[PDB]
Amino acid sequence: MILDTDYITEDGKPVIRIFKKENGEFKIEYDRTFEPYFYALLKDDSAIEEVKKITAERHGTVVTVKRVEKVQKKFLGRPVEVWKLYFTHPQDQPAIRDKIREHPAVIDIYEYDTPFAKRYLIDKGLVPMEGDEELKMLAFAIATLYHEGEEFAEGPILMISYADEEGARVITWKNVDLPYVDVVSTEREMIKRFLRVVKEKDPDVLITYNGDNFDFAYLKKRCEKLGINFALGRDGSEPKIQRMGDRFAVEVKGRIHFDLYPVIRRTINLPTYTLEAVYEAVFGQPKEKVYAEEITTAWETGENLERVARYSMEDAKVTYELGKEFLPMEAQLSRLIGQSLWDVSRSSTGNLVEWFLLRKAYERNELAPNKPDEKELARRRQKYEGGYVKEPERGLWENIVYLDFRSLYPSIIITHNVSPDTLNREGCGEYDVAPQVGHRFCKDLPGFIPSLLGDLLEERQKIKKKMKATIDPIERKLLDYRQRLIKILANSVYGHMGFENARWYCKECAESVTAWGREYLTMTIKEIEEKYGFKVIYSDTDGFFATIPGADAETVKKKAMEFLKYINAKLPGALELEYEGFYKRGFFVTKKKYAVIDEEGKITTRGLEIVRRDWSEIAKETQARVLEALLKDGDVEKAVRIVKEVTEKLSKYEVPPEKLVIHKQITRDLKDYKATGPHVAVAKRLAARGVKIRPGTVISYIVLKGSGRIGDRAIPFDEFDPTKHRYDAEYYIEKQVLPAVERILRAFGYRKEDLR
DNA sequence: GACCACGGCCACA
DNA sequence: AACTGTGGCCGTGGTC
Ligand SMILES: [Mg+2]
Ligand SMILES: [Mg+2]
Repeated sequence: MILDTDYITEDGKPVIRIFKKENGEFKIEYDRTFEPYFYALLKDDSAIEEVKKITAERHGTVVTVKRVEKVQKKFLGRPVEVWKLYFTHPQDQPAIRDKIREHPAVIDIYEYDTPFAKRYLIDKGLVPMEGDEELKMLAFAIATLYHEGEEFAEGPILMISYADEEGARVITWKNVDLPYVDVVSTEREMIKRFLRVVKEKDPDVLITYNGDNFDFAYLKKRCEKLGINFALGRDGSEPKIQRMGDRFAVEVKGRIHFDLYPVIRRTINLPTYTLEAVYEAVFGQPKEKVYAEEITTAWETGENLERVARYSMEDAKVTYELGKEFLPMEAQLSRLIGQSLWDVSRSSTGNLVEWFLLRKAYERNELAPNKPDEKELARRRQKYEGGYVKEPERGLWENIVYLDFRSLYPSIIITHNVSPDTLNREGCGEYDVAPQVGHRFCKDLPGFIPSLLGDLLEERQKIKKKMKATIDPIERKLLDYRQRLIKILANSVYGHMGFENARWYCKECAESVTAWGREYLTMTIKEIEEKYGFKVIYSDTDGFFATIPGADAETVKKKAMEFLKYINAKLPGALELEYEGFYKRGFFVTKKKYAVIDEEGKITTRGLEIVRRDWSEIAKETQARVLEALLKDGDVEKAVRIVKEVTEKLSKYEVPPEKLVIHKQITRDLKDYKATGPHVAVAKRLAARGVKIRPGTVISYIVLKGSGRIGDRAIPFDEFDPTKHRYDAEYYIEKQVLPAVERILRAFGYRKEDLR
């Protein structure tokens, strides 16, 4: 199994290293034959002898063009005559590439910014994280003595905790009577203990939580102070820091540094993303938090150090459990993209797509288009139309069905050969025209993108058959992971075509897919209403809720499957409407805001305040109890009782302040904000106090009793004292609880005045 | 000063 | 999952 690849420099020549895991042993493969290269397009092939001799400087060393080679490749379906430029070292490219482009005899250069180690995986056709081998893992966390106002890593690291299959342990340099604590003389010997432990276990994966921005940075500062060779790498190297935009990421050569924070933040939606909140949301168990003000006091006074050691032990223990949950999914995603788990776990969906396309474009001799320049990106700022959004028939409905399409946009791309290499191609025989936009796509040859989506969805169906026959839950869970990720990948390729900074950007291909989706959707809602007498209540892009007015439950499920047979014979090719599920009742408030309940009792809410993080828990809890009384029993009397009970408890200040916290995220620097809302007002006051507010910080404020602007009365929930503070019960009643529940109860004539 | 567009956030698919 | 795109909603300051 391939873990990752990089390259070292031996006598000036590049040597690819392939970190592998075979037969339960860590191996390293060396390759001294791979040569860096990028392509160039010239006005006249005679200029190759002039373009052979451009030189540039690098580290005071003149860079040369090693050799040239003529090749025929496919640039958007069309064969082109492109020249291949070879170089001695990868870093020779960024020094000479701009001078080659500025040569008058050239038109453009292609595939010049591709990293060497990633280029090796693509050209050699190697796929990481492939195989049956099991990886040995180890999570770790640290604890530091924190004082305000001091520099970063000014205080020493007090405890280092690690956890794996054998359990969790804590290394510390003060005596603590606990069975999992290993005591040490000093901090330096505490650190040196951790290196020896990591070296002995020899883990393939090191699991952290926000270790890209803190743990490795803190250990790096201390190791330089105490003169420690932090040789965590399998080759004796030290942790390497890479820049990830406004942040950093840490590498450990030979191993995989799996930071859970970027993986968890994108795979889950929570109000706060503290390690305690993530653990309780995933495993349903409370994890106790001990703040740095408690760590420092307990350490400097030497009192109650077991309570802090238990927090350190649990940190690494829950980090290991979260690691075993999110890594198999991300490992299969790495096998699909064809890149290392380190890069995949920290990359945007767009970059993952361009990695998949670049690997696929290499297998088909397809020259990759370059990233758009500044001026081209300006011409790509035109907005196109999305999917059909029907204004829902407001109110409560009974006995309904939802019928969706099986992968709407990938099916449209496959069926109609939607691709930038097929758009308006002169001289074909079979054309397909898109509605409204009128774009034509040749079909004599399968397009580049429809071939990939066709190959992907074919594999996905093959995986599902292999999945249901698999007996061991392990591969069944992994096959389920792969067949899942394939669906998201195929749908993500469509969005790539509409992205301004995409290599395979095609606005015409994008809007044509949405135009076809609107046609096929509006036709089925028209067929199901005129032929079978259904009533489409709500529709969004690729599905709709419908029923026959005043019909019986089995009669709905009967004629619904009749309509499915009729519409699937009329749908062309890969397009397919399917039966998703039946639900007894369902309330529809507005666009992208509804809630249904099946015959089993499970309620699925969409878009309502229940699923939003910027709403108080008291308002989300009340709206849920109201929906449970209606969707399950239809007892509107129980719902109006619930609301009046909550408001009275709020009016008497008897509701816990924890349920009244509002969580809003900061997205930019506080100077960029042109409108200062409540969560920005409290953040600016905080920054004046000294605390750093970073883009992405989650603010948790509470509104206090008073008058005027809300921002002038909102304090962070850190500073709320029940003996000293009283929240604005008037605000939470009339601006949170009542507005949220009244949108539903207004369907029964109940006004907010009747809800108090 | 009631009325309103509007940043700003997050959600649906 | 969500770069593509479509919407609901609120606290806030601008308006005449
Ligand atoms: Mg290129
Ligand atoms: Mg890398």
